[PDB]
Amino acid sequence: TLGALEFSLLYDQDNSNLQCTIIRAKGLKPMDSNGLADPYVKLHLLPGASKSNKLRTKTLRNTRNPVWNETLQYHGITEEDMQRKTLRISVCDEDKFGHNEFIGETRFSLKKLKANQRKNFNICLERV
Repeated sequence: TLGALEFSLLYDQDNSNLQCTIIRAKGLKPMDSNGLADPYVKLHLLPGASKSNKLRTKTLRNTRNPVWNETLQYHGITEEDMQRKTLRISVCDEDKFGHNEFIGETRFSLKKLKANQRKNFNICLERV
């Protein structure tokens, strides 16, 4: 009931570069009545340094069907990272004061990605 998220991953191994295209979400669930339908996506590689392991898309405005159409790139990602790490993808709505309400997430173990082979996803969000 939470929403569907479309995204694409490509590990450009020769350039130590993980490109995460956050495409669109469909049907994100209305939550807080005092919240805003201003969705963004947060990426977190786990486990990880904090800071350096987080990337965020643009925040869009007044939509339950956002199209970010945005590529976030983690540089310096090696085969050791690909073996050890999980990409967590969380969709949040920004509120009136800049804080946020979590809608849902998905995770992908980077082990399962083949170097240089783009993988496309259309998943339903879950709360963990």
